[PDB]
Amino acid sequence: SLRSDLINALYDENQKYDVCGIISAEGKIYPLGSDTKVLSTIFELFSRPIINKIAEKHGYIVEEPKQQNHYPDFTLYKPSEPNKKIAIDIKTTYTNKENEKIKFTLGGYTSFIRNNTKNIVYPFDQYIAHWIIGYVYTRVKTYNINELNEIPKPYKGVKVFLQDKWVIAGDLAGSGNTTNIGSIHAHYKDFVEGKGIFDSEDEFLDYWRNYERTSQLRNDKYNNISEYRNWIYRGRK
Amino acid sequence: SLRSDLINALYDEDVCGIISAEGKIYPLGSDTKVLSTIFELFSRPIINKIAEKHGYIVEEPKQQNHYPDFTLYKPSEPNKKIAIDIKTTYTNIKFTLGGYTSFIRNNTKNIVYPFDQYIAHWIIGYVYTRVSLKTYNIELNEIPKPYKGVKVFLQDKWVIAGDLAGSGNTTNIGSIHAHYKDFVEGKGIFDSEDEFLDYWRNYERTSQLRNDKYNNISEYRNWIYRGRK
DNA sequence: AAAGATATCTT
DNA sequence: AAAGATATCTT
Ligand SMILES: [Ca+2]
Ligand SMILES: [Ca+2]
Repeated sequence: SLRSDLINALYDENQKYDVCGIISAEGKIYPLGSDTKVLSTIFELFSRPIINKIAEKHGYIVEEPKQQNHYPDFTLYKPSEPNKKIAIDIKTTYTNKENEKIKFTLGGYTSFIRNNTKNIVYPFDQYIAHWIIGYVYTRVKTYNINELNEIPKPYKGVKVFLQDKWVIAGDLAGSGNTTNIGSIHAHYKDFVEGKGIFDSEDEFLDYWRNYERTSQLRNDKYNNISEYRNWIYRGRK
Repeated sequence: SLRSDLINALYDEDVCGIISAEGKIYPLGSDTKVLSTIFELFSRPIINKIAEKHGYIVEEPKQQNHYPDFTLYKPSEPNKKIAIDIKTTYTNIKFTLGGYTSFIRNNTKNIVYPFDQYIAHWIIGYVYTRVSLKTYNIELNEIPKPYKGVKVFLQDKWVIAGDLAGSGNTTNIGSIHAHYKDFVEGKGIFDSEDEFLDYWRNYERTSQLRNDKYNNISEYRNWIYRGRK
């Protein structure tokens, strides 16, 4: 499948290469800082050619957002079937020590999942899968080409997984003012395996479509999956 | 001085990719998210070089949502610290200049050292003009750059601050909306840093609230006449 | 505009 | 946890 091939190619590339700096055309190399804003940019850039290669191998077109502030990082589709599009989005978080619990912010809950054309490259309904490539890294002068192995890398270990967004979605927000879905707070294994909390993608969608932006508003409705299932039991009242 | 040396070093000092230790190069994306990361990484060695030359220790933040990107100080003068923060935008200008509800209202909020320890707050602002999914080999000249040209300036934060917010839910100060030249020259709107700070320390978050207080510099000045009521 | 998206972190 | 910072762009 595209999905096993992509997984395999990402896992592989991640093991065979370590990014250590940005290079100028004149050949000066600048090292990397160890902030997730640097590492998410790097990981996104490192992934693009792999997605592209595996996509070509299966006849999919890859499109990236033309405008900024649009989901997804990559839309793949076969020209023959334009309405069965796949959304791939890259997410990153850090760990201080391998094997700690991690969590991701999984995108806004008030944009495309509530309004089919808000902040998304194609209408939401044209997508049949939303995959998350998640990167987890353990956080840890200019140089010349002759020094590539000498530059200190700003991370100790990097792990990557591909999983469906609904599968790893949690029931608490990942951010307040920017209203993001929070993922499960779990070990890396759990993301790989897909040990989430929702039973279907329909349940995930109904929960985040009806989630209220503040706890004073949520106090009356639901604040987690068990209160949501009770709320549903009783007739959404 | 440190400031003229840094400005000279920045003007004096073109990135086309990230490189792996194995020598494969991955090209650069087009979003400002990519380029803000690149211009910060580009400036760190410059800043550190100049700083060293003038006897200043440079410190980056440990926590990821703290200001500033670089704190510079002589260990002999620790309440004469300098804040340098890198800001980026594109042209096919205005900058967002940081929150107005964190350290300017609360001395230790989201800042590496207490706000009172800093004697200057410089902005290095990069402006790039907007214009591959293959990897390259150490082919550098064949790699497409995602930008057509880049300009940089160093200026004091108060001189280029505007009077309209630069963002809504993340409550940022907006700069003057001006030509590159005006930022270089420092053709701002506030009379002093004292006025810049009092305007932003009392700026209300929404238009509702603002409509009974002030929305721009003329209205703030009239609010001062009124007795800050 | 002014308001709210894009992504992730900190307490 | 919930809420609000970090940076910048879009409508
Ligand atoms: Ca994305
Ligand atoms: Ca900064």
